[PDB]
Amino acid sequence: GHNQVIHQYFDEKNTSGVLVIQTDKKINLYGNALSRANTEYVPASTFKMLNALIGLENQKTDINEIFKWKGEKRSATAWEKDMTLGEAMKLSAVPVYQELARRIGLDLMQKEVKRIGFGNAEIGQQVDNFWLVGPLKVTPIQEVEFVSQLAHTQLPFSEKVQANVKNMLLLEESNGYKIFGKTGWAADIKPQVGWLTGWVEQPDGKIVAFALNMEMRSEMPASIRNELLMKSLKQLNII
Ligand SMILES: *C(=O)[C@H]([C@@H](C)O)[C@H]1C[C@@H](SCC/N=C/N)C(C(=O)O)=N1
Repeated sequence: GHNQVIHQYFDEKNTSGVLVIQTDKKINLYGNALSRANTEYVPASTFKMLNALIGLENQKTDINEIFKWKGEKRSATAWEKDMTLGEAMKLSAVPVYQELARRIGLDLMQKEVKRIGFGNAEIGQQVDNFWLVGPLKVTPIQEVEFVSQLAHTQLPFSEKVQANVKNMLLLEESNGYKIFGKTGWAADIKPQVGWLTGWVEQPDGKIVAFALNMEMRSEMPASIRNELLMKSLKQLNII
């Protein structure tokens, strides 16, 4: 696991990005734009995690509620179905989480966000878009620390709420490993920012968190972040 082979994976996708890795409060940067690790970006679909936690803890919803699709045209055609808060996490279904956000309410949402101390902790005034176009911005280091506390069940929420949000985030379960995470893509700011923040539950239960953050372009496949990460964690010998 050399910090150079990982520069070339990023050199080669013609992007600019950083991979933050945390292993029990020790943090390392990999990639080819390590200055991104201290830069504030909008969270995007990654804030869904803190939204779910805030919504469940405050009983504005539950893991069994079905969100009804009331007919309107949506940005992706898989989002056009009734679905649970968990299935909306998998699909990054923004309408579901905007409905949750409006139940929470601006006052409650600002209070929770400030208490947790997520990013700049600014949510401004539109309770249903602040993670997508600001004013909320967070750095990739701050992200990997949040997602680290969530894997270790050390966030300021009930034990059962964190477990619930954790179970919404499984991505690949091969070789006795488990990779949890949540993708993101702010395709509406210049330049576009792509996220991938999660952790690896190694077979012995040791927990290694990651926040991949890269500038995006409209032609890249969704699975470019998956591809970059899965092959980076292979290099550092985490899988
Ligand atoms: C979440 O962050 C995305 C956004 C609508 O909030 C949703 C949708 C895709 S992004 C597709 C747009 N650009 C594609 N070239 C997505 C994701 O997988 O990141 N989540």
